[PDB]
Amino acid sequence: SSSQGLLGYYFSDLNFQAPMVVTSSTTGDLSIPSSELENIPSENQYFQSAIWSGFIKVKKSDEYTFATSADNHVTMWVDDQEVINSNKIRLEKGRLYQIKIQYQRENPTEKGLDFKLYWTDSQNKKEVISSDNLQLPELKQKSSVPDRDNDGIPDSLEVEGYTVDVKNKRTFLSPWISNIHEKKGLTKYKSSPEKWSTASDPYSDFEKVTGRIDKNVSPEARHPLVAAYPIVHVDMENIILSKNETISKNTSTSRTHTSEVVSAGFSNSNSSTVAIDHSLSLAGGLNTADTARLNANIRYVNTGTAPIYNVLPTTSLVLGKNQTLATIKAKENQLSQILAPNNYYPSKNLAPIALNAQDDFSSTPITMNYNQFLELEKTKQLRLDTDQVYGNIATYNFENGRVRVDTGSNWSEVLPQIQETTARIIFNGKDLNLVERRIAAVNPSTTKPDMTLKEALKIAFGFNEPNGNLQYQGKDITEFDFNFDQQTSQNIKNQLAELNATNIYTVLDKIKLNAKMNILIRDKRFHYDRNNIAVGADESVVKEAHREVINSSTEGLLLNIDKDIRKILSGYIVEIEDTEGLKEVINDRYDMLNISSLRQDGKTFIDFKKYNDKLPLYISNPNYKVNVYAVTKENTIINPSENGDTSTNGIKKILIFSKKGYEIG
Ligand SMILES: [Ca+2]
Ligand SMILES: [Ca+2]
Repeated sequence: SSSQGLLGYYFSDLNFQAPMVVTSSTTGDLSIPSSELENIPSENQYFQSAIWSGFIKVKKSDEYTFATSADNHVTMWVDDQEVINSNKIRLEKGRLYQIKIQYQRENPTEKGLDFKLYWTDSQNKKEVISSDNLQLPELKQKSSVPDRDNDGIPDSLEVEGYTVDVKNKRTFLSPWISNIHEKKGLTKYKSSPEKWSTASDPYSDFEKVTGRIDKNVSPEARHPLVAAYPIVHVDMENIILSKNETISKNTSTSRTHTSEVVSAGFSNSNSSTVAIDHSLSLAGGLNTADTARLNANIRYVNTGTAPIYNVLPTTSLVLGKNQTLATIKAKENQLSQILAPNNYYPSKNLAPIALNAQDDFSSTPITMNYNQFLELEKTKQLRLDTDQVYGNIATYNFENGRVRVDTGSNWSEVLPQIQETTARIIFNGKDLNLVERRIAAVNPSTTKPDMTLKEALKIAFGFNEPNGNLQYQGKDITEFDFNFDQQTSQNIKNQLAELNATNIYTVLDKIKLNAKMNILIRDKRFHYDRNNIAVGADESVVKEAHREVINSSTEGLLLNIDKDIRKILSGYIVEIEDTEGLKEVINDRYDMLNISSLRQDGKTFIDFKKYNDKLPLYISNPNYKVNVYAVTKENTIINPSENGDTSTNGIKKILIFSKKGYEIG
């Protein structure tokens, strides 16, 4: 508990107008050595005034006399009862007494401040007040030292710009100073002087930048304009079907975002889609009055910016458009760990959660009638709808200076405000998964910081401009498309008009965000479905992606393929073409295309043996060709056609390799 003591404001001017340093002292020693004033301009290092605030707490009732290093330039009050300008004052045990210390000094010939706070009890024991008796003011939001929102940062600094510099034992909040601060690698902040939390979340602007916050809040959300909140969906890893009173397959799940009509949506609901493996795992009985049972392994996923402690959200497992087959619930207050941002529950190094645990004989079975099982087979897809019922928030406590789960703070009270006051940006550049972030933005309809689209991209997703050109990890911003909801689209379209700009990438630094916008940014190389899941890529892109052939034989192809490309590929078709042009498909079945696998070295191996009776391809003549085709997710057939055809005939495939027997060797 290091944020113990009084909160001090140090001004360079004589009448509390130019805040230079805002920081806390641990004990009665309120001194700031010039040694730690490096980032402050030489002249402003001469503090002409200062104000301290907090509370005093005594373990045993008694009468005290307060004094300071310079009683002549000070005015202190205890409970608004003026003590210095100095008589004894009684303080009962178990009571917090508010302190306010004022200090003015016109003639600083010295830099920094040497100023201590003392007190003497009834016996004549005089000593600098200990950390044990001091505590910061309750800088929490108010019911319905210029600090309109009570977060602790002066209104002027929030509006003008400020930064924080961690000294050896303290963190100094200071106004932004370009020449000094920029080249020191410090971040310039600007927050609303009217909002305790500028992004409307449970942590204040001061708590965020000063580090008086949950260790699990994402680094980017420690910025007062970036919202810190959980975002959870369920990830099904595998499933097993059985006849009620066996089909065991791997599943791929993707968090989703539904577009309307082409145009991103307004939904702030969680949901994921599961695709069950359609390929043979082994090889290969139900009637109209049987029932099948479903079990599966799952993990909760937090892709947001704040953790969860005592309530996992509820989820509906859905078949088709709206046939709920189960309601998945976790036990409130019985979590075995927290669900951290950019993390899982349970953690990936631990076993996943079974819907019906081997343990639990009393778990509700997930049942399907005969028609349902047919529907599931027909689609081989499931949906997981999850509510936004998170629990209590681990908040910072000024009394003890520790972060703890607060039973009085609840996410449900927070989410609506965050959603109404910020701009949403969903970006998939990291690994093609949809990642959502919310940035504080003004309701067009004079307090909040203006926010440009470029800056949002920088503080929320970590984009940068090494030469003034915005990029996300070496990838130019033009490699990503911008999609908006209808309203936002017209808004942006209008902004362009006033700028006489016809292109967005050209004026990103000048497009301003407003609260309630919905912006979707996706990698341009891929095909997306209505859920915004990457389901394909142009033939040209795919062909190009298979150019790096490290090896080829009658046994298989070894290649280097982009991780994002491999994600949109469902399978490969192997074929031998004779000198006549006639073909022979080796793995001639819609469920036998699962011949690719990633190696430890990250190289892809396409296995010719798998579906060739574990024997290497037999190329009767070296003038014969081996063609290998790639099938993408969106073109994947998962059942026999409607007659009964199970061949690869009719499958939209992309030629990605073709060489003669002698070229392959
Ligand atoms: Ca403030
Ligand atoms: Ca504020």
